Amino acid sequence: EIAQRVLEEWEPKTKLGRLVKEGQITDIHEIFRKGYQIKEPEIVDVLLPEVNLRENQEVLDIALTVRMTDSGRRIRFRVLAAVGNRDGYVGLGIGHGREVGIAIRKAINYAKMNIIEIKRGCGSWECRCRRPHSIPFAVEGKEGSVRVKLMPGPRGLGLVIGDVGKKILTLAGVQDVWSQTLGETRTTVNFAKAVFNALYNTNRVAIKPEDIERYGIVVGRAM
RNA sequence: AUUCCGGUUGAUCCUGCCGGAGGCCACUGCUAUGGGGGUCCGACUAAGCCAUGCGAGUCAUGGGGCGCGCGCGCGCACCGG
Ligand SMILES: [Zn+2]
Repeated sequence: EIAQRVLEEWEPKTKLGRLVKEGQITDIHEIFRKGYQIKEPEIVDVLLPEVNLRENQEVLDIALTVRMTDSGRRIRFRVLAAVGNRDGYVGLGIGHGREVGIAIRKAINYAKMNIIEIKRGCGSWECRCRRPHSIPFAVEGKEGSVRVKLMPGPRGLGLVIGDVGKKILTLAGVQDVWSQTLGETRTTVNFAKAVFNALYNTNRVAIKPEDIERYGIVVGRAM
């Protein structure tokens, strides 16, 4: 139903969209580690239909801003939103507008266009299971003055981190994690971006084939 | 739970302090059915002052006497340990 609807009620404008429509690309993982550019949210609407449910479209922050003139004040609205599948895919976006609906739509579209793969595992001294319920090793991220460090934890220990990190990690599919932070966390944008970059940095660590089995590393979706 | 949130601008990012949110101890406001267990109750200021009653005796198998009942048995003080 939705598959054919979204696939035949849309005409692409890029070669990636053309490939995805004609059917040379079928799985979400074939678009990432080649240096492609993504300019169409329909690509992700097709290769990942889970990012269209309202259960997976958390809005993270709304802010009001001002521009002064010789007449008066012109108001603007900034919206920070996140989208994701709960099995290894997450994206973050910002949108500016004069009304909240415009802002939210633009933010969700930018979030769709900015999506990343992450790795998952156990990693902890205290669980040593091979189930991908957490991250496999400790990682660091930064944006602005905010410095985030994520550490793996055991099962049943749920997301010891602020609310924005809770939401982003829940949408990425992580269930248990410890955290340490520095800087001004009361900036939602930079806190969220630092968590996002910490998650992205799971792919910048060099591993050996043994570690994969030792930690139950999963790239993207599982089973 | 190896956690955060509010506050300096016409709007923003920092630094930096104040506050909120948790636990334990003492005093106190309002209110109060039951049982069990425990190493709780004039310590913080005056180690300031005290009426009254009690908190250290015991030995007759160490000694002499005195009283009470049929040499013997009970009771009292003293010497002595
Ligand atoms: Zn585990």
